[PDB]
Amino acid sequence: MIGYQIYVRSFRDGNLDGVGDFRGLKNAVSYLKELGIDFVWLMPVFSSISFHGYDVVDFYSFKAEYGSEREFKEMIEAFHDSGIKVVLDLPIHHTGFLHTWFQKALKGDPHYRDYYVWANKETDLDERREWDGEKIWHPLEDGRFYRGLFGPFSPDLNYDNPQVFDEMKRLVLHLLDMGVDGFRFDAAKHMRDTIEQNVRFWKYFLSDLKGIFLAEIWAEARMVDEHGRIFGYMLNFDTSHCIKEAVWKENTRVLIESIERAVIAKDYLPVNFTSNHDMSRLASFEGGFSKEKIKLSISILFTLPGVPLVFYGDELGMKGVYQKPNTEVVLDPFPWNESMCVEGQTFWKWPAYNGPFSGISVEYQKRDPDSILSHTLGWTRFRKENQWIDRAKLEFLCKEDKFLVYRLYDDQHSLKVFHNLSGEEVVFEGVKMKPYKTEVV
Amino acid sequence: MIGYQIYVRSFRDGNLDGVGDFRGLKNAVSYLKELGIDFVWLMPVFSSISFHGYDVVDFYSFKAEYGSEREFKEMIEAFHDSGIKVVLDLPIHHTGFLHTWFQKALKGDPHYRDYYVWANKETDLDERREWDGEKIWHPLEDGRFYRGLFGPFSPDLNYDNPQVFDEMKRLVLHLLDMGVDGFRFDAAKHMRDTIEQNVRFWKYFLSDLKGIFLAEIWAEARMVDEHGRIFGYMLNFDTSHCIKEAVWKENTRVLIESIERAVIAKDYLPVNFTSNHDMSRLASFEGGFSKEKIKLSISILFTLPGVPLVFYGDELGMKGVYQKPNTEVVLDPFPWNESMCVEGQTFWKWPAYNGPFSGISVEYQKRDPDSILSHTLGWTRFRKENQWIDRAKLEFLCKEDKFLVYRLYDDQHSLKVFHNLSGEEVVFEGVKMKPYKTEVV
Ligand SMILES: [Ca+2]
Ligand SMILES: [Ca+2]
Repeated sequence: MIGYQIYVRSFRDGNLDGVGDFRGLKNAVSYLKELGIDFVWLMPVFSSISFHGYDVVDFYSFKAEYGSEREFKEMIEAFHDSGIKVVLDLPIHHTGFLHTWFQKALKGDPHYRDYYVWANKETDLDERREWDGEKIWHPLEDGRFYRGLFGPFSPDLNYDNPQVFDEMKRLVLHLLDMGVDGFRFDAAKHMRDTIEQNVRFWKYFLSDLKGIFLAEIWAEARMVDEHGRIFGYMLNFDTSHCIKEAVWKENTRVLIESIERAVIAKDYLPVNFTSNHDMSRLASFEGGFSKEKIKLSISILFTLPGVPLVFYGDELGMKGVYQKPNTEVVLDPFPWNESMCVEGQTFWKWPAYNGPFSGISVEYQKRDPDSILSHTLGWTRFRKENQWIDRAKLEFLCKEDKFLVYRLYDDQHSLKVFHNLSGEEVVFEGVKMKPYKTEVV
Repeated sequence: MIGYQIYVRSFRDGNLDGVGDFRGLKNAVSYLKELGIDFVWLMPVFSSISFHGYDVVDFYSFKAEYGSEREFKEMIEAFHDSGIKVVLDLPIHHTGFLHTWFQKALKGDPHYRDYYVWANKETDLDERREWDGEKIWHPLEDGRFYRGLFGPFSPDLNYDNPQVFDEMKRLVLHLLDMGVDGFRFDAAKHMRDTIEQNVRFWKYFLSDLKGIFLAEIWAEARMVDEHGRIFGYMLNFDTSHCIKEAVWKENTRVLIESIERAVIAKDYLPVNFTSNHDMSRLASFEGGFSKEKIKLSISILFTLPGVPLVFYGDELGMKGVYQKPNTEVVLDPFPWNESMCVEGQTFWKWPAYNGPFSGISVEYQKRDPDSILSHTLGWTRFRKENQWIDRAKLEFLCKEDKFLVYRLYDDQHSLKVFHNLSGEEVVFEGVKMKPYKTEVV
């Protein structure tokens, strides 16, 4: 299984407005199929007034700029025709400020009032998030306070209430019923107030369902495992980050620890990624880094157990240094040709880091065998031809500062992988480990 | 008659996706009527892949993100129901690279090759455009060169060809058939190679049609009046700049000579505007300026003969320093409320110069009789009650370096206007105008 995360507005336009949509996506299947993609993770495709859409105003309708429900269902059908699955990003931890549910709660509707979380006489009005450390309780003029982790505009949904659970499970069956193959549950860790209640919530929620369920759950261990049994796929921020740091620090230490910590003997498939929308792009890691280092990052990613995932554009080495609040700097328009002018090209804004004639268009890289695209296509074809690696066991054979060597195997296979994070050959078991290269035997 | 220019994507969202569309536009009729607007000028609503849409790929189809023809017509009808006219930006001067006609030309299609302008053995390949002073001739791999006033991707159509004339003459009818009240032709001065020919063109093209035809013809008040008798409206780029220049220096020299040059004694209506998509916002004029000066410019705009036009958001003091190639910097989302979170609100990217809670939203300024909006509303109410002014005569009653006094009048109406451009109080006939203030009598 190989995954590909897409920001729909910046990928492929299918109606000629320069704005990515459902029809364009439909037409990029040849490309996805060539890059060896099994499934696609689609960032929020529902009604939301933000360019990213993580604050949904109605899960029962899609972002008009992307197309109609009828156009959406036709796209699902075309992907399945070519053997690709569609996984939607489902932000049900909270809603948007403008969702009809929250609006009725504000106007006092008792039914909906309990759909959200309000401050009690014994509520710590000063409680803050982990990261941001910014507040989580928000005031209304009439003296009330509602809880909103991700901000005062993204009010928290109350899962202690059976009504809400029901409302949302009805939505998942509906989309499943529609052909959707699975979901990326955004903020899966904060569904309940305590972690023990959280594991049970997900147990009941996903209980009778089948599909690809992805989640971000940071408890670093033992809970990640508790959750992982239930989801089956867990976003690996640990190793995803570590692969890049080691390559950058040219030192196996972190990568080795991370593998033994987050990759080995799991009762679920960990999902390792080049990068995502909440951070800088693989090519812009630590002040960005060289073509040969980007490449090596991908080599390691595709020679490790679990499911490899590429953020759209990373296969081209697209640039992007994460920044707030204008987080669209990492969501630049995906370039099909150098002039960035061809049927299907998107240009909804001027690019932040990847402008035209930069030698990074798909068209352009397809031709230079030395390109990151040409390289990625190599490892992705390899991986496609070796599905067993997803759940293969890892055996270390060489843990040196400058280089690493391990063995993948299961009952009917075994492959030896060689990673050289430094610049100058070195021989292992008769094999020549070139500078900044990966070798399999 | 008051005009208003809108960048649809940034004005109002009527389908809850945060993108301006034809439906939102229909829902903004209450505001426009309340702001005193007569006709709206809509930036390009045709298919094109650019966020601005000046390089069209099909004039017979609308920008998908804006909506369907079903919804475009619903908007035309609604505006008309409130007595507001709809004028559409019509870039028929050229087409985009991706337009069907050009693709066929590129293939040497007999018929379509002559739809465009191809270089000669007797053509100056290094020829340049006045303004920025750049090449109008663009190369092709196979030795060919086509002419493109606005670049390699905005190929020039050839109006020497009767077919191109007919082709476009029909589009015009097609649009007028839909209830469209007029067009704004860009680069209207470059329709034919010689200005004696251009005039001939427009005379014939517009000859048998009726409607509001806006144009920019920089023959610097010379040939300018010949085209003015034909369109009936002339974008007075001249005085529009001099108002701002003057306010900025607090010296009435440029405004008086400008008024004498463009507004006085013309056989057509000069349209005086706050700004447009091609320059910095009024409020960001030359380092930009204070609430006081922004208010004066407006005051001066609404007290001159001709037709006053506001670029969407200028009635609020929206900031925007023009620059390339990301010309979207002056197209910031129109702020309906401080949080920029209210149904109808657009938020397709993070504001470049007008982020949330900056005290310039319609909602915030509406309850403040000292705001720019309240000021503008006052001038639109006045201008609404004094039609006669558009075609009125103005004679100077006083000219000083720091202030200015003139009289607007016609056979049955007379009004004295006193403007003060300096930071200190000034007097004229037992009447002192406080700094930056205006008073009519
Ligand atoms: Ca589109
Ligand atoms: Ca919209």
